[PDB]
Amino acid sequence: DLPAFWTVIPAAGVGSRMRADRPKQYLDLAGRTVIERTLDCFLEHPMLRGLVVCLAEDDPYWPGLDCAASRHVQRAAGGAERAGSVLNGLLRLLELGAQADDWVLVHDAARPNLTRGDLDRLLEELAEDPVGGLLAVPARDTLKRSDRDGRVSETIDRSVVWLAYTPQMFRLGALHRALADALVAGVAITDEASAMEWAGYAPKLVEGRADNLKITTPEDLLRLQRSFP
Amino acid sequence: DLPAFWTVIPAAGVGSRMRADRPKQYLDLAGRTVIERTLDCFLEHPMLRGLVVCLAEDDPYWPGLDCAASRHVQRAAGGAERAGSVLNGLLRLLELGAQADDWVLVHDAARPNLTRGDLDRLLEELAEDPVGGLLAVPARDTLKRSDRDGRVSETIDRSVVWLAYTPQMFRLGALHRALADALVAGVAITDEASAMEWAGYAPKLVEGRADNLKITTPEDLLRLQRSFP
Ligand SMILES: COC(=O)C[C@H]1c2cccnc2C(=O)N1C
Ligand SMILES: COC(=O)C[C@H]1c2cccnc2C(=O)N1C
Repeated sequence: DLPAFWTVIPAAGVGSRMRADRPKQYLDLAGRTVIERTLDCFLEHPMLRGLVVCLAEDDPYWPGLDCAASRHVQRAAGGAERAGSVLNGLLRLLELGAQADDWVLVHDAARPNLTRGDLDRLLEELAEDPVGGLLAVPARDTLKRSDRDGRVSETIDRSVVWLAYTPQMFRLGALHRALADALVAGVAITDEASAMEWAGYAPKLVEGRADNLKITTPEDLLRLQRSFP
Repeated sequence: DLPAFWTVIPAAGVGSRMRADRPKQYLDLAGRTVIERTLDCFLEHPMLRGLVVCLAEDDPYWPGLDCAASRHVQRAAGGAERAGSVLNGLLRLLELGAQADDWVLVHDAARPNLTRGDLDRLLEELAEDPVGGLLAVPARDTLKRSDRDGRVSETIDRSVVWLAYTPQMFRLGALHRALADALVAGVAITDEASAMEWAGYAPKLVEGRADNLKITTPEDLLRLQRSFP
């Protein structure tokens, strides 16, 4: 009994001009764009109520993709920052019949290697949580704290340190209020969990796979080019 | 005026039996083993006084490599843990004429992408430092601290968090005493910097390139397979 959920993929900030240095979400990953493979991670899930991609209105790459003509993929307008784009995605879900108590998953457009196991694991562990949570991976590299002169002040106990991944799973109404209030407050919002944390909540960490990586350099594609199929 | 230095490559812990799942230092990286490309990062440096690789006495892969028959590559016996193997490397340097005040660089055998720029940068910034230091990279992923129930207690300020890389550069005599004393003390030694930290010193962080990665999975090879030449 996995819970029903909506999905928001923030994918705005793309200029109106096509560039040789393409946005990472439109790079080729074994014959398909990154973002097309990212949507593949959700679109077939039986509990998906609907998916919204947040895009710049003048995105020049999106209208060429198959998913741009799919009724299973809704569209929302990008914001001034990622939080505002996520916010617009929430508003789009509200037009599509979403309820304040419905679960929403926000996921990076450049994380195309999300396995069904991780997705279902996140869904089952948080289904009856009062706030929600996020996929995350234990820190494996040795972590040093820097003093003001650039010298090691301490080696951080990485046994309690987790790298924050996506999807991040929260209730629609609460995430809507956290994001909206944190924006007007001037909070430096990174991910959705950072907004819930500012609003006073403690998101649950759900352990995922480390190879659910975000494509931040074209070099990161090379790690994934043998991961499909 | 870059300082003269010795190099220690800890590369022991290899069983006597060849295995299909080879040690990472013996995997192929564009036609050469990882460790052969790692040695390439130091062997031609004009200020290198000598290089010691720490190896299991019964290492079945090493005698097949070109560098196993190179007079420019010295050999030391592996220890019970990495620290002990590094320690044995220091003892080998002392037999080769090394002085207590000589700089020593310890580097991971599975970091074959160390560029000459990083190496020279480390050498010039620490040449007149009282203790030494290490290459390191700023943390770029969002970092969450976990409470005892697996919920986020805080988002760590990653502006002060650095991932510890190699080489790590310290004086021979001091590193010898730190490692020896920390072993008998029972300290959980990770890298050489962790031993200097326990001995009371604050290593200087020197910023390096992020793609000086350690090969921990065969997937990590894919990121580097286009990096040579
Ligand atoms: C430089 O591009 C980004 O940072 C992308 C980011 C962004 C910026 C501004 C508005 N919306 C967004 C959005 O959805 N993102 C995923
Ligand atoms: C599982 O292999 C390792 O952890 C490798 C490690 C090690 C272990 C035991 C003794 N010496 C060493 C050494 O030099 N290392 C680099």
